[PDB]
Amino acid sequence: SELAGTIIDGASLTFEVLDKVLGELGKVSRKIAVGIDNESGGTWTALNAYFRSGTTDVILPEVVPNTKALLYSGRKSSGPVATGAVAAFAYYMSNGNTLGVMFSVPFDYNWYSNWWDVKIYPGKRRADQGMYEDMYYGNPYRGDNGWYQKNLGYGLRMKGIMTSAGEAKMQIKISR
Repeated sequence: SELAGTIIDGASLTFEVLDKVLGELGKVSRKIAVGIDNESGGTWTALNAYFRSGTTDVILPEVVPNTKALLYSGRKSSGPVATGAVAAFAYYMSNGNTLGVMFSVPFDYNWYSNWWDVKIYPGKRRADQGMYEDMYYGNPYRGDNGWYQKNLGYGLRMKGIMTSAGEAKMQIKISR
């Protein structure tokens, strides 16, 4: 039972599916369910991922169809006691770029903030701690409730939603 519900059309795969799946598939005490919607224009082929706290089995599917959404799972490092949910992954676009998604959920939110960003490298690029922390400081977003995001280069726009509720979900959809 991994925190991967369904990957059906984004019209059905929404924030609500992420809130519910945490209770349905709920691996350990602190669980992470995110919902990215691929509408950038092309099938997303998995290349590589980098998990530091959200340590899981599988998150990068072989190929993802466009105009649709997907789910990610992750559970803590030690299991019962550890950091909330921290990981970064990347997706190969058929247009000739690499969508590098970044997500960080600490545990001492009382002091340390939880910045989150998304960029698209101009070619086949990995996701590692250097590239994570190098772009982390670039978009100081803690997940403002409602719908909050940044504009992307190359003529693109990604849309996202998170909240400071502590154990909240993460949903990001590309909207041209």
